[PDB]
Amino acid sequence: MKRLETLESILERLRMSIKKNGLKNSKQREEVVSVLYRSGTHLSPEEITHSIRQKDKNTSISSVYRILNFLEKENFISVLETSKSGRRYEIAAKEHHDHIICLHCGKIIEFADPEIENRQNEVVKKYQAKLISHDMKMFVWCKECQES
Amino acid sequence: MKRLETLESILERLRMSIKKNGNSKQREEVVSVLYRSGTHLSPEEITHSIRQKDKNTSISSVYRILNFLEKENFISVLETSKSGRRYEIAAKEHHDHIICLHCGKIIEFADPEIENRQNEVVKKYQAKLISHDMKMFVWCKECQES
Amino acid sequence: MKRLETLESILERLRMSIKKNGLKNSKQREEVVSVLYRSGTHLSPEEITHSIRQKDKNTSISSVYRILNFLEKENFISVLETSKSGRRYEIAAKEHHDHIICLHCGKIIEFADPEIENRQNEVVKKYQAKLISHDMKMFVWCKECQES
Amino acid sequence: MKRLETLESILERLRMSIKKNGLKNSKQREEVVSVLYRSGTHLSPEEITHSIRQKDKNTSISSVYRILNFLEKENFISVLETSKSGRRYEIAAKEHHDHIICLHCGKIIEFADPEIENRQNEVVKKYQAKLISHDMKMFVWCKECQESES
Ligand SMILES: [Zn+2]
Ligand SMILES: [Zn+2]
Ligand SMILES: [Zn+2]
Ligand SMILES: [Zn+2]
Ligand SMILES: [Zn+2]
Ligand SMILES: [Zn+2]
Ligand SMILES: [Zn+2]
Ligand SMILES: [Zn+2]
Ligand SMILES: [Zn+2]
Ligand SMILES: [Zn+2]
Ligand SMILES: [Zn+2]
Ligand SMILES: [Zn+2]
Repeated sequence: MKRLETLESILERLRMSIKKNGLKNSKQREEVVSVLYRSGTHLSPEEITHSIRQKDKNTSISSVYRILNFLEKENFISVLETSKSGRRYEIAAKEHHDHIICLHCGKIIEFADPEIENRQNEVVKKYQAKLISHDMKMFVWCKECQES
Repeated sequence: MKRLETLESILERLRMSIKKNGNSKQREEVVSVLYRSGTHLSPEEITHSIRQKDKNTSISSVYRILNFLEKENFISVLETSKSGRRYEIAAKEHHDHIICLHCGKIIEFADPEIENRQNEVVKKYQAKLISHDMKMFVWCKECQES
Repeated sequence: MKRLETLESILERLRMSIKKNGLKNSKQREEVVSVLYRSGTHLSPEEITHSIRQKDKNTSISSVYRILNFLEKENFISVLETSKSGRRYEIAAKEHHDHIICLHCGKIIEFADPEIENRQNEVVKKYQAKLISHDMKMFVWCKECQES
Repeated sequence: MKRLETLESILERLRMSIKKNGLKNSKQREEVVSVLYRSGTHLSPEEITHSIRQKDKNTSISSVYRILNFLEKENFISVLETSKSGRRYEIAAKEHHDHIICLHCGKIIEFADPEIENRQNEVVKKYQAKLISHDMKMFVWCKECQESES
């Protein structure tokens, strides 16, 4: 895996933010962040709650949302909207990429296409604008869901 | 002021839907407001327009309408942190959006080469492209000028 | 009072956001927004909680923290750091102002001095930078804590 | 690199503060101070760790945070916090200044404007209050980020 920051560094920043805000449940906040860091992959709140529940039965999805919102707000993690509410999360410390999203099964495929990246800048420059960031997702039926 | 469809045709279809699903007038007015508009409108502005003819209309009733219309594909939503939620008539040719991070200005575009390349890219995964959503966030020409 | 947005509009946006975040449907959460909106001061969570407990006597200050943290992330309210630990909150839909904060009593005085606002721009111009926003706090001993 | 005090003087005050607090001298803690003293910018804990690891590779960032927390609470260093730049640190032995921060590239520009400083005094005088301290940050698009690439 390629990450833009170390987990240790992320944890120290998290711990500082936690102390700063006087937040409780340091243990689970750290767990959620570590699960995403190690996965690289895009997980649903349900899959995250499932993941950390294995260690502590006290875990509720409501608590996880408070965690994911905290983590999202502090830019520790990134959120992907897959539906009207369907959402998935990944560690924020990854190289830029866009998303192919299978409507059927939910599979996420990362991509970064040089031609699209370049053309986007070209379009914007036609307006003498400066490209800061972009949000681009393609919704598909994946090859496996088509064979199904 | 182009559309893929006349307002009357859209309203025909609308009057169909409000029966299949179970204030047909106010729905039609909201659609009409958006159809006549050349911009993407917030719930607040839509409400304001409606209030001109129907004073004391609550924004909450407009939201309920917008949610139904969006659900049934009569209108589409553009949502960013900077600009909030804005709506437009669905009966327009496909386009994507540029949004200024500073002033919130929205610029519409549709680049044949980008659309083509998106199709080439998905073929690499032997997936079938159903739809996409593309937003570019920028500093616009006017915001950059001293 | 002067508000840049109606309470009903804010509440509709909140409800939209509740759904999108896939969160609970909360009266107390709308209650907190309402208290801050209607108030002409900057409130502590203790003050907000005292307001909330008029109806729900069992209300914990922890539930209030949880609400505040969500509203601030969604930009419905603004947080002012009065101390390393001290937090105060206000509705986001108010015209720009900066803060005078008494170190001894905690009194908050809003101000917007046209000269200060202009000088800030003049300063950034010296560096050929464009001013986007600013955060200015002045900590003082108010006239009443002085005389007393 | 205008400093209010020699590095050596600061490190001796540090030694005295360490003994007073019942702590143990460490070269690493002195190295954090020295890195910051030597720096012409504002450094993140990560960057400080990078520098320290040039001499001791197996240094942990948790140890640097602990050091930073002590140094800052005892006023050997100052911290600047923004969402955009996160927490960044500098040696405390510098003339008073406020901060400009670029929202795009995170660059920090220091400034000290006598007229602004005087105007703040005038303003609090309007309320018959006594100014004690202030925190002033301006967020900008800096000159370099505004440059067109076309
Ligand atoms: Zn991209
Ligand atoms: Zn699939
Ligand atoms: Zn991703
Ligand atoms: Zn497109
Ligand atoms: Zn603009
Ligand atoms: Zn549009
Ligand atoms: Zn101001
Ligand atoms: Zn006072
Ligand atoms: Zn205020
Ligand atoms: Zn100053
Ligand atoms: Zn910059
Ligand atoms: Zn500084």
